[PDB]
Amino acid sequence: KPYGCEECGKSYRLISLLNLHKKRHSGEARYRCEDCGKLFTTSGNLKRHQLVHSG
Ligand SMILES: [Zn+2]
Ligand SMILES: [Zn+2]
Repeated sequence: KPYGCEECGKSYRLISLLNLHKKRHSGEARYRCEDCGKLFTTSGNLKRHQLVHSG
């Protein structure tokens, strides 16, 4: 199933593929939003984004 970037709209074959695509945009992919699966290199950037799901 085409796994595409919600952000830029490129579909990948694998999740890890798109995961590395998502990693590519931020350099590296550390944390993810435990809800929507957005990768943040900063847990605080993440946190603020986590708080929009529970804020
Ligand atoms: Zn992207
Ligand atoms: Zn999120």
